[PDB]
Amino acid sequence: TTVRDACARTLENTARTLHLGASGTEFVAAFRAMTDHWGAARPHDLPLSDVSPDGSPVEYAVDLGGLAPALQFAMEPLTAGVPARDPLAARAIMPLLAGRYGADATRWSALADRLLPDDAHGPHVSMYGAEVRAGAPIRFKAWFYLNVTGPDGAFNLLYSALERMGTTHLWPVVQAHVHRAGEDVPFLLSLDLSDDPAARVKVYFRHFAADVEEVAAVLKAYPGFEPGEVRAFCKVMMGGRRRFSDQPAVTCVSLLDAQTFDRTAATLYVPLWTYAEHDGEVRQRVHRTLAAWPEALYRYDSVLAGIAHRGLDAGTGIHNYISWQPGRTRPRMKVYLSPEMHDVTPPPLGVSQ
Ligand SMILES: N[C@@H](Cc1c[nH]c2ccccc12)C(=O)O
Repeated sequence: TTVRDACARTLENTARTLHLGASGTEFVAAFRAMTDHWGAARPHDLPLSDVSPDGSPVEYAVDLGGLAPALQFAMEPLTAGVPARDPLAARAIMPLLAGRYGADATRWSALADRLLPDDAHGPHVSMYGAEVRAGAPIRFKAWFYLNVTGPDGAFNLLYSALERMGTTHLWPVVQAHVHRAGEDVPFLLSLDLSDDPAARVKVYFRHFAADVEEVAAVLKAYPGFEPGEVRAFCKVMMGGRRRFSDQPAVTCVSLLDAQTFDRTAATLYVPLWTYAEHDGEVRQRVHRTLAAWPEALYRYDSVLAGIAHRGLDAGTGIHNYISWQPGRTRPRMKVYLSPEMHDVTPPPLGVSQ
């Protein structure tokens, strides 16, 4: 079975489980269009991907709280038998989306010569993805790697991206997000490939060797990130650990000209495959953190069952991340899951890194 056919089946089943209706059908078609370029590749025919830590080139993400269900995937453009840092596939997928779906390429085009270079220093140069909510149009996204000119270039490359978008006046937002210089580091730049006012430019940061208190101190700048609640969530999802000792915590911030009190300015991502014995333990932690919301846990259990393909206690690697954002009355959480086309229990930073 090709990678594209196997993941399309899982994605369609997940959409059906979520009752996405016709929106789900269109979403599967978009996934197939974006992964056509993988060709006839089976899993071993593609280079190891950064998308999931086991090297799988797809990640599924499910909103757990939303009244209307909302499904997302991320993937890596890859050429069968070519190293992942080769930029051909990433350069081809933007015009594909622009032409087939009207996706906005104007920010992408302002950046692509710098962020998708011929000879990238890092092993990966892009991810792309899509998100759909029932009854609403699909929204596409691109992620660029801020290490493509070398790890020590991440801030300079980000700043140069703001130069090209005319948004250097937003640098103070980046600067303020860094609390521990050298350990709070930007590593991805994401573009919503839409031309409307809701479209966001987001910077993702790693927080290396961070205590839960330091992660909460980063996030308290943003509306609704009460530090006590952030610390408690991290601790539950870490099984009581207080420090991100190997795999870094991740945050992202939207770069905006003003505060936004819909509480969409920032997100917390807790990595799940290095701080537990196996995915059964992770599932128990999810049941603990979402105890107050049985509808969310029923949705989570159902989606996990459609994506896992072995006993949860065999190792880690099915759960990649859980994300957390404050809401009006309750937190907004999503789970990020791997199809595990390769080996159980990936190492910190993933097999490709
Ligand atoms: N797997 C990569 C990229 C990635 C995929 N999904 C993510 C969600 C959040 C942060 C990063 C990612 C990483 O952990 O860095």
